[PDB]
Amino acid sequence: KIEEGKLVIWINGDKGYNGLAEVGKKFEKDTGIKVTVEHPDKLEEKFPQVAATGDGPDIIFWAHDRFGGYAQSGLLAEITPDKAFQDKLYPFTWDAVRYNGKLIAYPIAVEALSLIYNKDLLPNPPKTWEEIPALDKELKAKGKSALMFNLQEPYFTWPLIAADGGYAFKYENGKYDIKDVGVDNAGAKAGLTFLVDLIKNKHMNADTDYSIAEAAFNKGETAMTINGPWAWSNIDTSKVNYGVTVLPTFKGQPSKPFVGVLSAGINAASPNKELAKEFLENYLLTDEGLEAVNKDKPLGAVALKSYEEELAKDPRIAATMENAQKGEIMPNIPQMSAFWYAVRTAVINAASGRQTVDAALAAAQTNAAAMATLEKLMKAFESLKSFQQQQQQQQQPPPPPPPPPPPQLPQP
Amino acid sequence: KIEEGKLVIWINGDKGYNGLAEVGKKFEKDTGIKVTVEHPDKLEEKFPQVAATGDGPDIIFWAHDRFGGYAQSGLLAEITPDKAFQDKLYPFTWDAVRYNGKLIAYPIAVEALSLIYNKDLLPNPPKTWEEIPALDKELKAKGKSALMFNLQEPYFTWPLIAADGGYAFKYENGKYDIKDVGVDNAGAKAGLTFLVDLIKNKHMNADTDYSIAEAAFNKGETAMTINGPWAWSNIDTSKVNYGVTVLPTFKGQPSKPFVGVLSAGINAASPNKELAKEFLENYLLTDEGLEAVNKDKPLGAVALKSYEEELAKDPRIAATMENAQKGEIMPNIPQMSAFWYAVRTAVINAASGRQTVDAALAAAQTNAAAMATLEKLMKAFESLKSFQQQQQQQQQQQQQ
Amino acid sequence: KIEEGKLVIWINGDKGYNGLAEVGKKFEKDTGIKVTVEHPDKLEEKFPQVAATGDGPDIIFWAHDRFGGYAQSGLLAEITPDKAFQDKLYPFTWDAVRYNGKLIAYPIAVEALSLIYNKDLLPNPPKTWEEIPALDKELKAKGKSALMFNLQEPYFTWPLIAADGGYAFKYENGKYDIKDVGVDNAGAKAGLTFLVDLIKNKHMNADTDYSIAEAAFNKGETAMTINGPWAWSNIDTSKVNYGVTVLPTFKGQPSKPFVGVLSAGINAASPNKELAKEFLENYLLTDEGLEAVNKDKPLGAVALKSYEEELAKDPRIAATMENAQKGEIMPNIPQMSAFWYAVRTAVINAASGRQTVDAALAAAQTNAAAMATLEKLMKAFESLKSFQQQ
Ligand SMILES: [Ca+2]
Ligand SMILES: [Ca+2]
Ligand SMILES: [Ca+2]
Ligand SMILES: [Ca+2]
Ligand SMILES: [Ca+2]
Ligand SMILES: [Ca+2]
Ligand SMILES: [Zn+2]
Ligand SMILES: [Zn+2]
Ligand SMILES: [Zn+2]
Ligand SMILES: [Zn+2]
Ligand SMILES: [Zn+2]
Ligand SMILES: [Zn+2]
Repeated sequence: KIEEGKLVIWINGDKGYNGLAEVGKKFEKDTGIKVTVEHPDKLEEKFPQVAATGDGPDIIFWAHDRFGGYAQSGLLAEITPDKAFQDKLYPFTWDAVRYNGKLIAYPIAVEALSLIYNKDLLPNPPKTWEEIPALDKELKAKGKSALMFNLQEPYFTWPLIAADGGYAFKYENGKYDIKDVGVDNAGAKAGLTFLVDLIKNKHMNADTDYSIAEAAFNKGETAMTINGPWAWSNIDTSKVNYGVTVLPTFKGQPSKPFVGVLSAGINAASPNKELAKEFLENYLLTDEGLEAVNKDKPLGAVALKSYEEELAKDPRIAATMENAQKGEIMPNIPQMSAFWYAVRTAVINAASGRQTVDAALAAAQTNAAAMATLEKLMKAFESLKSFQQQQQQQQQPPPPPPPPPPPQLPQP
Repeated sequence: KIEEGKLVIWINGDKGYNGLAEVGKKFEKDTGIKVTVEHPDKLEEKFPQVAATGDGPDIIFWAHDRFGGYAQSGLLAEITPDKAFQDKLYPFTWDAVRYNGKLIAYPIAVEALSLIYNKDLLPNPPKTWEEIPALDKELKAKGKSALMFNLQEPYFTWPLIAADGGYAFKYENGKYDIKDVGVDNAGAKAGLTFLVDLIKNKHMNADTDYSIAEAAFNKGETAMTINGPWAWSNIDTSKVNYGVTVLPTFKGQPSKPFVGVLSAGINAASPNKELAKEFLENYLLTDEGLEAVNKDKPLGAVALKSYEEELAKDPRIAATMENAQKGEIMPNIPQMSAFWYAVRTAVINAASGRQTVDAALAAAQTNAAAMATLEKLMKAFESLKSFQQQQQQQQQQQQQ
Repeated sequence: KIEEGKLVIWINGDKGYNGLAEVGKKFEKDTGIKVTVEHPDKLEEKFPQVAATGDGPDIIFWAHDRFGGYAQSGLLAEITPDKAFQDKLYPFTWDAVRYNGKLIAYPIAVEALSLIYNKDLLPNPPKTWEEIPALDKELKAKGKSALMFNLQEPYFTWPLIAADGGYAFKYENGKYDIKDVGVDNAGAKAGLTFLVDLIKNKHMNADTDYSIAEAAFNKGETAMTINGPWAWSNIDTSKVNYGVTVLPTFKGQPSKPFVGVLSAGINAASPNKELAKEFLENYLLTDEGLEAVNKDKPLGAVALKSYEEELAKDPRIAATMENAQKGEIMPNIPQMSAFWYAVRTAVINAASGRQTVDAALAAAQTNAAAMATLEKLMKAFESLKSFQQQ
């Protein structure tokens, strides 16, 4: 059982669930139908469990990439807008919501890293990456630095690498290319080279993590950081005089950061397929639907053009969206996890001297590719161990030289 | 014994081997050549060991699907009939015996599932699936259900899943796009959904199997069942007045049942290749040859067009042919082993509430691909270890 | 080590590093840039350890076959000899030094198996495989056999199996289609059928390894052997009147040896990529350059035309080049190892009578396309669980 004649929605408790419920109210008052919004724990964990017995929420709200696996398990119902409607959203957000060519979620809001500079010690920010070292001569010479951001994690380093032509997978004709990794090429190489050069030239540090990186900007210690929206509130506290903007060009190229997208999926097991659509198209994805949620907890930049323009009047929001256009969507496939991991150790070793640029990046391509094949066999092993006859664990691994065979046979 | 100079044939007990032994006789007149016929045991299991070391029969009769295995391993000789012999048989039986384009065996009998119904409870078969819920009440109102058959096995339940777009792997060119599985499409989805309803609406029981369903039908308890021509003999015995017909359409579409073709192949090792060809092409696949084998043990439909027409005079045989002319030829590849269990699972989850249709069905495809490539890599690794110690124990140790 | 404004070269201990060293002495004269030839142990093992931290020599000498792996690990630089200079080397050698479009090395020398025959027993060697049974029972009449060579290793047997149509992987674009394995076809089937026929008519023995074969020939027991230029020095010592010639044809088709190439590669981490190529293009890959190296030890046949034509005045060397020209350049890809032992097993079972040609030949294909991706999963385990954690 799910509902029937009523809507039950799921959204992460950290979001504007209060503001959303009031749209469910405007909706009960317009159609006479009850909207119950819920905020459970590990819902992104619980969902695939219950949705799979035919249960859970009618609608679900989450970052888009987690949906790849949902839509894969066949958990999301394919959605049905007219062309006239899709024209109301920045068209690239539509890219964030398709799988084997099928649209599977409504895209709510948009996340991306931007460039954050302390307006006090840097009134004008660098328009390109290549200025930053030479500018360090200035700032290091008043006992300050020019830039500091997390180096322990690829998500942060990736906008530079990708800039010159680097890329995860070839998204092309509404479809990803799982052989075409693009992390070995010309652009990724020069990208990671620059990044390592700075850590050799001593413009940066390789044990720079999150705690370490964030602090320094918050204490007017470095002029710039790279980070996304989720970070604002803490700079706000610090009292540090700040601004937010486009990412500096590298080799005349825009930096290409990874875009995450809040999305609204419809449970494939929902009786109320028609109502939910109705709620999302006609009530939520409206200026007052979004302005509503946004009031409870701000959304970053929004998907709806109309409301983006009204919201864009924040220089900080303006940047977030501008960068998010200049960026690449983040893939919702299985393969993505392996990539992350391989590129982590790529940059760890390259920046630690451990390995050269040209070699480590090539390793990530081949080292991360050998895992995608390994990950599906691991799922094949547990399915042949399952039955083969929400706790819940979980023998797990490891494998090696195990079986097994099959059964017997019928006949007569 | 590498055969040599004479013809030895393998084949199975459940077949008319004496009627074939009689074809070995007639042949022996005009060439003088002696055809022995052995009906050994698990000769789908002996043949790959005997013919590993150049031995076994010159020829083997078995179902086509097993031959892709033989054929793959390199065990069967590519055969060469001309244009003119080829048109003696339903061209569709030909794609049943191609491996990577090469014709590789001889087509004999054709096997498909059929609609089997009690003319006494029900005078008239439904051309349609949609109307089965309706029929059930008419019948259950007189202490009788409309339709019962094995729900546990995917091979029985496949035809409705297949009906509207479903397929194991895609065929395009005498070859099988193994990356083109289609149990996730809407067709499969629709068909599975429909069956699942029939179960939840108590028009059917999920614990229904071959035993129960064959029995219920044979005790005049359910107006209909789905079975193949193997079970015809029990229904005669039941003294139930049965008839057999084409399977019901779904969404206007014919049911798509898995086809099996009885097939004869030539040991890639056989010294007697020219011999065997003349025997089958000129003595067996003649109206009289099949007759003999059939008069011994019946064959169901046969690929030989002209004796096939004489057999359609039995209405039951006529519909086995109709059911199969519309069916999905059963694949002979490795990823078929895989595909069965994945579907066996999905269908059972879907029938039990365990999972939803879209889900249960959006797994097998992923599980089969992973289960197949798992099967192909683990047993090659096992064959690597097997012949590694078989070449070191008696060969490397032999020196002791 | 690691380098910086001077050159350092590695090349295996058993080669003309002295000639090579004395080219350094010439180069250093017109430049003032010191070259250093070192030949450390297991250098094909160590180089990928140290090229991987931005270290090792500036330039590396080893057979093209191991360079696949280096380039694939991003370890060597791309090389850009202009079109005029590629023209100086035999065109087909350039194929041995290309990896996914990229030119990754300079060919030097060429190696391949050849027919070595005893002149005293065999004034004139056969052009044909098929007449060897004739030849053998002509010879068994004087207690001598026609041919003995290494049957336990595919490298030696392949040239026959390949002769009528076999191939490892398909090549037709500086790229090796690895789903296209050609060990399952008519050519190779028959090519194996014949070899196996020889063995079961006693016209040849099943257990013939390398030594048995070297001995048999080196003590004039057998008229012919198949071997490469490495065997030569011992048939000098064995004092046998001997000839190195073209391999016999089969079903009218050139026998197809596997071709190996000594190649010179630049560390992608090398700070002197310019000099490196100036050295190689203007000092080493010149008559005098090779002449010198070739003097310390013979290179065999050489990838450079002009000086190749000088060495081809020696019939043995010329026959190496012609066999080389009719053979299969060796795949440098990873699926090549997987190729090897599978064909090693195919033969050993077909030749043992344990399996038919067709069964064994098809079984190798299952192993070739399975052990190749199993090695990819091997790297997915070790080089991940180790450096990953932990
Ligand atoms: Ca609840
Ligand atoms: Ca087994
Ligand atoms: Ca069955
Ligand atoms: Ca017998
Ligand atoms: Ca008749
Ligand atoms: Ca040194
Ligand atoms: Zn909560
Ligand atoms: Zn600097
Ligand atoms: Zn307003
Ligand atoms: Zn009903
Ligand atoms: Zn040494
Ligand atoms: Zn003979």
